[PDB]
Amino acid sequence: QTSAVQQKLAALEKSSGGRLGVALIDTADNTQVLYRGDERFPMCSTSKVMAAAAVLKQSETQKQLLNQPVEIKPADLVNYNPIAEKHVNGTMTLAELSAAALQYSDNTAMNKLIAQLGGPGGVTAFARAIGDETFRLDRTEPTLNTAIPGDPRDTTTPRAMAQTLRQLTLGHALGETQRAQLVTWLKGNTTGAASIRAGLPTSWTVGDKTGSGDYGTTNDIAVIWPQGRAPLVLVTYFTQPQQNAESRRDVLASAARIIAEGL
Ligand SMILES: O=C(Nc1cccc(-c2nnn[nH]2)c1)c1cc(-n2cccn2)cc(C(F)(F)F)c1
Ligand SMILES: O=C(Nc1cccc(-c2nnn[nH]2)c1)c1cc(-n2cccn2)cc(C(F)(F)F)c1
Repeated sequence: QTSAVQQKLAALEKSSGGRLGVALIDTADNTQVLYRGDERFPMCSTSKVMAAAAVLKQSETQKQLLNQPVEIKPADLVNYNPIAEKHVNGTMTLAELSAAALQYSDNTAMNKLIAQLGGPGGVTAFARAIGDETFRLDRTEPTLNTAIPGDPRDTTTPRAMAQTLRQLTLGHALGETQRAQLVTWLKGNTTGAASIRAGLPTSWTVGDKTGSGDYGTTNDIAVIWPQGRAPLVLVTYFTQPQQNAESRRDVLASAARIIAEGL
């Protein structure tokens, strides 16, 4: 069956020229709305949530882990390092790296999280341990954002990412304090006001992680507390066939607006 919401999302997609993937979980009734929900999309920096969450899980058996220093050397800086470049020839704690990766989208900070987990496969191993059989992280920053059509590397599906984000932020994949920490970090994101948030009523509260890359890839994953109802989890992924395409945060906002109007 195709719903009215799905027809609206298909119209939005057709007007955009690209490929749009949406998954909503409404935690009041556990129902789901999907559009291309089982197709693969490049995650880009939305993968930083899984990396930070994997380090939070390690912290549950090491009370001092988030205070642990990690060396930032000049050779470690990559292509987008707004926080890490202030700490070159110094250190950042795993908490500081997590906050930088999530709230500022710092790519050097992400690379330190991946290294703490033993490489991209250590992030995938955590995803499997929390029931996500779809997520895969194959590369470090910045090349995990190449976003080449048909490339399986560094991809997931909307359905899988929405289920995982629900389990991490609202369910019991993390201990209570760690889940609260992840929620606090997401709610303090600096990069999201033009993406999912821009399609939602202003009274609703959002925590989110954005991503973008080549092929005009533009992504956002969010946990949403709407006024007067239980939380929603929403993933909006978008990628374009035209390699030099501009990113389209407004398409993510428009998908969120359609979803909100359908509730
Ligand atoms: O910094 C970024 N992108 C980046 C960084 C370094 C190199 C290149 C690149 N390499 N080759 N060509 N461009 C691109 C970047 C982009 C966006 N964004 C643009 C459109 C939609 N979202 C948002 C953010 C932020 F959320 F963090 F704020 C960072
Ligand atoms: O690293 C990147 N982008 C980035 C960096 C930091 C934060 C964010 C972000 N966060 N939230 N939204 N965007 C995005 C990035 C971007 C591009 N690119 C090419 C055309 C447009 N883009 C290519 C590459 C790669 F060639 F190396 F693969 C990496």
